[PDB]
Amino acid sequence: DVFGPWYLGPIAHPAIGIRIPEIILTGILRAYKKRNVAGGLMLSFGRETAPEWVINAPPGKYEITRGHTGTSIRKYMTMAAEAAVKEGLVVEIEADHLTVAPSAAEAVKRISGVRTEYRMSEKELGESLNYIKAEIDEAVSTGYVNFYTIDTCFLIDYSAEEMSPGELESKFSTIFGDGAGDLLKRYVGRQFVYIGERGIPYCFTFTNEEVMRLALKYRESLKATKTICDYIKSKMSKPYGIEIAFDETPSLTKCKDMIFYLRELWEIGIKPDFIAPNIGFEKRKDYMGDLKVLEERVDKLAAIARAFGALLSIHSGSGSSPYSGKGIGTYEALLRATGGKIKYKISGVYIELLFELLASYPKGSKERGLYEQIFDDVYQFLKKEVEEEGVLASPELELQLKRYEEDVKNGVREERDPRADFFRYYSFVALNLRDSSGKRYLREAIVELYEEDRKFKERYDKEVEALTLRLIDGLKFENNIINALAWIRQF
Repeated sequence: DVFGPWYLGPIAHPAIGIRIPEIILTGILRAYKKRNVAGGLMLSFGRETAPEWVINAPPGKYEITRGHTGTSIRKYMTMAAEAAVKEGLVVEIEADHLTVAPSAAEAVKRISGVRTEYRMSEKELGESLNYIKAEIDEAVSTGYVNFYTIDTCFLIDYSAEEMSPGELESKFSTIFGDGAGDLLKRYVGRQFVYIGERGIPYCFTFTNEEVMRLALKYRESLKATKTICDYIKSKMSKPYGIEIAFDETPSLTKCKDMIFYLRELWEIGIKPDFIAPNIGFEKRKDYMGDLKVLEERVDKLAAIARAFGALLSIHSGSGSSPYSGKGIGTYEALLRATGGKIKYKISGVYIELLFELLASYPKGSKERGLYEQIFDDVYQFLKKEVEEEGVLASPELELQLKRYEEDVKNGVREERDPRADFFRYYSFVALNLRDSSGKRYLREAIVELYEEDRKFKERYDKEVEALTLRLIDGLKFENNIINALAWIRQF
């Protein structure tokens, strides 16, 4: 009998963030069990979660954004694994977004519409890598981690695209030396053909200049990915897979970039199970583009990933609301483009669901009181961050704050509207705000509400399950366990 944490391989499945595992696991696992789904359970290593020593640190040691959920790597992995064992379910315990970054605040700005063009020093790279190793050590020590997503997008060198031919050629020769001709031969003068679900074969060719630019653009990303992957390999006594996070970039992923990235990974001995392109999905929003162009682009990118034994992994999966999925027609286009062979990720939407549920209670009730406390404390914390130029401060946040103030002043929006932009984007700090004795008072009060109030527990579990079911049914993950079992059987 196969149950508990298993590495599932390159097979279609949902993978779901569990920011407060105490209150979210029941409804997710109900849905997984009901639709005979093998699903992932995760938190992002650069933002949502952190090692115990970060989580348990005194107030102010670490930026609010680092492990902002209050949930350690040991905690989510252990609770998820042991919950799955108890339900007799197969799950994948995933370490999402192992992120090279100078800070969690920067990694957050990156997905909240905030331009920073920060550039990392060599010391920062070193400490970022050592933080990632420490995160990995904690995951490994649980005995339950099956899968890792690597995010080195911060290291992409966009200057390579603009270098003059003279500079390009000179830099290329210098760094690649006697390997230069070999690297060019992998690509130049070859017709690459990838056939997508539609049956359309797509042709790609490469010039020398293109390969030179791609090579310089991605060299540091590739090296760090190698270093991270080697360390994971040194520590893991069970099988695992790798996902490449390629999605937190300023523009859409280009087909040639992905062909090149996957192939260069393969040359150094790395075969990801999944790759996560930027296809124009944005956090906290339904898909805002042409569905036909979306389908065309995903059909191409999936064809390419397929030839490297990988599936697409779709990040920023949640939409404008807990009930909106990712927009009408969006799932269908993805399904046609991938034939259902797809990984799909959601996480923050469950807390947005929580807060809006609390907000829908009447003033006078303790649930609504809790909501109002959350919203007020978040608002005042962010105000203070802008005034004191704290780590989350930016003109974008300042504007959103003003816009909520004037919206209320002009009776366009109601006070404490959970749909206010600043709140949708930054409500997450609620779970890491601390009281005078160093406790995450808001995260604790949420958990107490859930654990001691049966009516609230029941209603949240029902909403959590329902949300998970909308995803599962929308993306046809029902019975996906079959292919997972077919992967596991080969070992």
